[PDB]
Amino acid sequence: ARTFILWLHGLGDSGPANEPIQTQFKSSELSNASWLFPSAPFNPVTCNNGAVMRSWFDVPELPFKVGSPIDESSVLEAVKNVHAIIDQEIAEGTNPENVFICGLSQGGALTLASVLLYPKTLGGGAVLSGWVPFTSSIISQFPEEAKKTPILWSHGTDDRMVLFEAGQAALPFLKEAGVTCEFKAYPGLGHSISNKELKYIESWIKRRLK
Repeated sequence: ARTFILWLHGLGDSGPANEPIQTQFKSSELSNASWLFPSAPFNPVTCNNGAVMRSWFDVPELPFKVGSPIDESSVLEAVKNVHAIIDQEIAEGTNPENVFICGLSQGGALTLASVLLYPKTLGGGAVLSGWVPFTSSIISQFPEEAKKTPILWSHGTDDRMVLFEAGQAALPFLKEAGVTCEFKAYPGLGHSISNKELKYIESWIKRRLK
């Protein structure tokens, strides 16, 4: 069956820069999968004093701590673009439970928002070193089926760009929302992707495909 993996890059990065990630998923189950690595528009970014770069949504403050300010309206605009991608792939014949959304840092925050607001259950959302980009006021708007999408959250314990504490803060948020989240901490890892972290995501996607 057709598998679709949408990967969302982090702040200032691009889709093509991250496309080689797919070569790290060498299993026969995942080499069949269709990948998409979109690029965020060029936007001013508040944490960089308005400097323009590829950015999914405005980031008021980086490093991101528990309690850091967020721009909820801007995240919700970015979710619309992600949802258009997902809608198209499903309409073209892909089973929603074969759709996986992954992302790093800003892209992980967007992954979380996009999955939890999508009207259908998806295969899963993999957050790498992200943060929760809205407050608990949004939970009432999570569609019924979205709460059944599993989340795998990966975070380095030594991350000082998006504090590990901010990644841990997603867990009581997801529990309040009724969402199942596996949290995988990576000791000594900072704000980057490790191969062992990607290998675990692959195993998790394979298990979800069942």
